[PDB]
Amino acid sequence: YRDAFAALAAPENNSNPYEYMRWLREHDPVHRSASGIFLLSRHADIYWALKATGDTFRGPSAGDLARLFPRAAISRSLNLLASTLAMKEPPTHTRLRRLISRDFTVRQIDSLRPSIVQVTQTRLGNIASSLEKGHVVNLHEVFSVVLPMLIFAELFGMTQADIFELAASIRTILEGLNPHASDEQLAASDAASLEVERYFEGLIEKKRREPQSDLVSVLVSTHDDDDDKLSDTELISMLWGILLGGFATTAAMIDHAILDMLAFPEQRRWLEGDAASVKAFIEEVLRYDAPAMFSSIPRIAQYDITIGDVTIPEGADVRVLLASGNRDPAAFPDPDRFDPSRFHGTAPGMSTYGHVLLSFGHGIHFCLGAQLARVQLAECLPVINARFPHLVLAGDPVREPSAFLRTFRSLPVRLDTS
Ligand code: HEM
Ligand SMILES: C=C1C[C@@]23CC[C@H]4[C@@](C)(CCC[C@@]4(C)C(=O)O)[C@@H]2CC[C@@H]1C3
Repeated sequence: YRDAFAALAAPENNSNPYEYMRWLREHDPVHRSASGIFLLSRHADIYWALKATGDTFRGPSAGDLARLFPRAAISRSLNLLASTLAMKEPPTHTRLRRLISRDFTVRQIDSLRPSIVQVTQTRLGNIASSLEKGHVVNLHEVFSVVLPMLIFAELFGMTQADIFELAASIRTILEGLNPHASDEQLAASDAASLEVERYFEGLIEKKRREPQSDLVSVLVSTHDDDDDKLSDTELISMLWGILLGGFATTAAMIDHAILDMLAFPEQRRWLEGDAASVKAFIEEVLRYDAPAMFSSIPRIAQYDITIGDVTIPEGADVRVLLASGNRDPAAFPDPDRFDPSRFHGTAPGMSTYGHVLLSFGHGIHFCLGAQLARVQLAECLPVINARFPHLVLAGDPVREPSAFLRTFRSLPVRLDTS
């Protein structure tokens, strides 16, 4: 193909991109795309680049943005991205993360468990009704996206109406946030972000009118109290960005977890065990299918960086192929074997041999929602396993095409009565 970004976006590799990634890792581990964007596919390089973000790598400066992203000036989505905390280093990053971190702590995620349980039981009850009638159910549409959408809305300060009203817009924006995005895709993303901006403009007034115990209300109060703690552009970027991160990747992990259950029935037993056993299954789900193969966030080299025979020049945009690092045999031996024991009894995300899964990133931009995602999976997956021992696929799952995300359009299932 033209470059690795073209290969990953190609239909031929949409079903199982990991053979291409194995090819890339083995033949061009420090890949230089046609546009000059680099892509690291080895776990060791990826881990280094993530951990070294702060000095060796930084988010784009104003100069970098104009140089590397000449459209950013006429792209609503790129300009919104430029002011998210994922593009920043301390002290700016510290200030912005400090404003949102409380809502995502272990303690605050615990407070969401009653809602997670109630949504899980409510939706699975309706789903069990249809399945028992012999119906085919699109589990992605009626559960996988529904649970994280509703839980995120409660945390964030959105009504259930708003989040369903924007799911379509959110997914079109997401697809525009990658180098290979077509002019058509980026235009639609820009239009959808103005819509999202329109919604938040209204939501902002509502939460200024009636503050409540949600994230949007605290950001607005922090901004309204003092926009040098959170500027106008930082506020809208934060609202936009957290919405983009708030459920799509979590739903993808629920989808992939269900497929793992069906594909590896001998490993479903892990979901019947104690908390540590359930968590271990979910960590292996996260290693096996990172929902973002690489991250939309650019990392700009602050030095000329020589890696083996390849030199990344100062100022170059470097991306990290998280999904390839997760299946890099140097970090995870026999990497295509699905085995929850890799993460059983260890620190979250850490293998028994001391190698981290990369699906949540690492370093200063380590995923803020990691506990939120893990806990939703930990609550719902054992209930799904116990309720449908005879779940089977009813046709092939339909993936949503994308250059970098691993989401689904459908996960059709039925009950096997035999
Ligand atoms: C399975 C689910 C999820 C996955 C796989 C995932 C993935 C990631 C990745 C790879 C990064 C690092 C990006 C980079 O360093 O270039 C990240 C950061 C982040 N994620 Fe998650 N995410 C998930 C769920 C969530 C949720 C539910 C939220 C809710 C708000 C969220 C919010 C964020 C934020 C705000 C950051 C930026 C943190 C910072 O820059 O300090 N994510 N995520
Ligand atoms: C506030 C924010 C939430 C954030 C988390 C990470 C997430 C994005 C970048 C959207 C695309 C997928 C993913 C996983 C990525 O890193 O590619 C999202 C939007 C902007 C920033 C970073």
